[PDB]
Amino acid sequence: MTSDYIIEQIQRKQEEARLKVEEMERKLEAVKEASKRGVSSDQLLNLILDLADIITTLIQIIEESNEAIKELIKNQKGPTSDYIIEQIQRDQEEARKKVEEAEERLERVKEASKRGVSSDQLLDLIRELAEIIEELIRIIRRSNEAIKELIKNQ
Repeated sequence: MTSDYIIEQIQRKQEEARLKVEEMERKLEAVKEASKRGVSSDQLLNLILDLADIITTLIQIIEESNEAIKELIKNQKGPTSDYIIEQIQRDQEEARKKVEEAEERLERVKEASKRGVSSDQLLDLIRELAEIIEELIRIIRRSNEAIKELIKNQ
Protein backbone atom coordinates (compact mmCIF):
# COMPACT_ATOMS: atom_id res chain seq x y z
CA MET A 1 0.00 0.00 0.00
CA THR A 2 1.03 3.62 -0.50
CA SER A 3 1.35 5.74 2.63
CA ASP A 4 -1.63 7.99 3.32
CA TYR A 5 -3.30 9.90 6.15
CA ILE A 6 -6.13 7.41 6.65
CA ILE A 7 -3.70 4.47 7.04
CA GLU A 8 -2.02 6.02 10.10
CA GLN A 9 -5.38 6.97 11.64
CA ILE A 10 -6.27 3.27 11.61
CA GLN A 11 -2.79 2.42 12.87
CA ARG A 12 -3.05 4.51 16.05
CA LYS A 13 -6.42 3.08 17.12
CA GLN A 14 -4.93 -0.40 16.75
CA GLU A 15 -2.17 0.71 19.14
CA GLU A 16 -4.62 2.48 21.45
CA ALA A 17 -6.97 -0.50 21.46
CA ARG A 18 -4.04 -2.84 21.99
CA LEU A 19 -2.68 -0.48 24.66
CA LYS A 20 -5.75 -0.66 26.89
CA VAL A 21 -6.10 -4.43 26.43
CA GLU A 22 -2.52 -5.06 27.54
CA GLU A 23 -2.86 -2.99 30.74
CA MET A 24 -6.31 -4.16 31.79
CA GLU A 25 -5.31 -7.77 30.95
CA ARG A 26 -3.36 -7.54 34.21
CA LYS A 27 -6.75 -7.20 35.90
CA LEU A 28 -8.05 -10.28 34.13
CA GLU A 29 -5.00 -12.36 35.05
CA ALA A 30 -4.84 -10.86 38.54
CA VAL A 31 -8.50 -11.63 39.16
CA LYS A 32 -8.13 -15.28 38.09
CA GLU A 33 -4.89 -15.55 40.05
CA ALA A 34 -6.75 -14.30 43.12
CA SER A 35 -9.57 -16.76 42.41
CA LYS A 36 -7.23 -19.76 42.64
CA ARG A 37 -5.94 -18.75 46.07
CA GLY A 38 -9.44 -18.39 47.52
CA VAL A 39 -9.22 -14.88 48.97
CA SER A 40 -11.57 -14.15 51.88
CA SER A 41 -14.81 -12.19 51.57
CA ASP A 42 -13.39 -8.81 52.61
CA GLN A 43 -10.85 -8.91 49.79
CA LEU A 44 -13.41 -10.34 47.33
CA LEU A 45 -15.02 -6.92 46.86
CA ASN A 46 -11.83 -5.71 45.17
CA LEU A 47 -12.30 -8.28 42.40
CA ILE A 48 -15.75 -7.02 41.41
CA LEU A 49 -14.40 -3.51 40.81
CA ASP A 50 -11.45 -4.97 38.91
CA LEU A 51 -13.76 -6.84 36.53
CA ALA A 52 -16.02 -3.80 36.20
CA ASP A 53 -13.06 -1.78 34.92
CA ILE A 54 -12.34 -4.40 32.26
CA ILE A 55 -15.88 -4.62 30.92
CA THR A 56 -16.35 -0.84 30.87
CA THR A 57 -13.04 -0.39 29.05
CA LEU A 58 -13.94 -3.00 26.44
CA ILE A 59 -17.29 -1.34 25.70
CA GLN A 60 -15.44 1.84 24.73
CA ILE A 61 -13.18 -0.24 22.47
CA ILE A 62 -16.21 -1.87 20.82
CA GLU A 63 -17.55 1.64 20.15
CA GLU A 64 -14.21 2.65 18.65
CA SER A 65 -13.93 -0.51 16.57
CA ASN A 66 -17.32 0.23 15.02
CA GLU A 67 -16.12 3.72 14.13
CA ALA A 68 -12.88 2.33 12.67
CA ILE A 69 -14.86 0.58 9.94
CA LYS A 70 -16.84 3.75 9.25
CA GLU A 71 -13.71 5.88 8.80
CA LEU A 72 -11.94 3.28 6.66
CA ILE A 73 -14.55 3.06 3.90
CA LYS A 74 -15.13 6.81 3.51
CA ASN A 75 -11.44 7.47 2.85
CA GLN A 76 -10.77 4.33 0.78
CA LYS A 77 -10.13 4.80 -2.94
CA GLY A 78 -10.27 1.59 -4.97
CA PRO A 79 -12.54 -1.52 -4.98
CA THR A 80 -13.25 -2.36 -1.34
CA SER A 81 -14.83 -5.78 -0.86
CA ASP A 82 -18.17 -5.89 0.96
CA TYR A 83 -17.53 -9.31 2.55
CA ILE A 84 -14.47 -8.28 4.58
CA ILE A 85 -16.19 -5.11 5.84
CA GLU A 86 -19.31 -7.14 6.65
CA GLN A 87 -17.21 -9.93 8.17
CA ILE A 88 -15.73 -7.53 10.71
CA GLN A 89 -19.17 -6.08 11.50
CA ARG A 90 -20.56 -9.54 12.24
CA ASP A 91 -17.69 -10.15 14.67
CA GLN A 92 -18.65 -6.90 16.39
CA GLU A 93 -22.31 -7.96 16.18
CA GLU A 94 -21.39 -11.10 18.11
CA ALA A 95 -19.43 -8.93 20.54
CA ARG A 96 -22.56 -6.87 21.15
CA LYS A 97 -24.56 -10.01 21.95
CA LYS A 98 -22.02 -11.58 24.29
CA VAL A 99 -21.18 -8.40 26.21
CA GLU A 100 -24.82 -8.29 27.39
CA GLU A 101 -24.13 -11.49 29.32
CA ALA A 102 -20.98 -9.97 30.80
CA GLU A 103 -22.94 -6.93 31.96
CA GLU A 104 -25.79 -9.12 33.21
CA ARG A 105 -23.68 -11.14 35.65
CA LEU A 106 -21.74 -7.98 36.55
CA GLU A 107 -25.08 -6.62 37.75
CA ARG A 108 -26.20 -9.89 39.34
CA VAL A 109 -23.13 -10.29 41.54
CA LYS A 110 -23.37 -6.65 42.64
CA GLU A 111 -27.06 -7.13 43.36
CA ALA A 112 -26.18 -10.29 45.28
CA SER A 113 -23.51 -8.45 47.27
CA LYS A 114 -25.99 -5.86 48.54
CA ARG A 115 -28.36 -8.53 49.85
CA GLY A 116 -25.53 -10.32 51.69
CA VAL A 117 -25.17 -13.59 49.79
CA SER A 118 -22.65 -16.14 51.08
CA SER A 119 -19.01 -15.72 50.05
CA ASP A 120 -18.78 -18.96 48.07
CA GLN A 121 -21.64 -17.95 45.77
CA LEU A 122 -20.09 -14.55 45.05
CA LEU A 123 -16.75 -16.14 44.16
CA ASP A 124 -18.48 -18.61 41.84
CA LEU A 125 -19.96 -15.72 39.85
CA ILE A 126 -16.58 -13.97 39.65
CA ARG A 127 -14.65 -16.91 38.17
CA GLU A 128 -17.60 -17.69 35.89
CA LEU A 129 -17.78 -14.02 34.94
CA ALA A 130 -14.07 -14.04 34.12
CA GLU A 131 -14.56 -16.93 31.70
CA ILE A 132 -17.25 -15.04 29.79
CA ILE A 133 -14.89 -12.10 29.25
CA GLU A 134 -12.31 -14.51 27.82
CA GLU A 135 -14.91 -15.49 25.21
CA LEU A 136 -15.65 -11.80 24.61
CA ILE A 137 -12.03 -10.79 24.03
CA ARG A 138 -11.39 -13.57 21.47
CA ILE A 139 -13.83 -11.78 19.17
CA ILE A 140 -12.07 -8.44 19.69
CA ARG A 141 -8.51 -9.73 19.23
CA ARG A 142 -9.17 -11.50 15.93
CA SER A 143 -11.11 -8.54 14.55
CA ASN A 144 -8.10 -6.39 15.45
CA GLU A 145 -5.98 -8.79 13.39
CA ALA A 146 -8.52 -8.70 10.55
CA ILE A 147 -7.78 -5.01 9.97
CA LYS A 148 -4.04 -5.68 9.79
CA GLU A 149 -4.41 -8.14 6.92
CA LEU A 150 -6.80 -5.93 4.95
CA ILE A 151 -4.77 -2.73 5.06
CA LYS A 152 -1.46 -4.36 4.11
CA ASN A 153 -2.85 -6.15 1.04
CA GLN A 154 -3.80 -2.83 -0.63
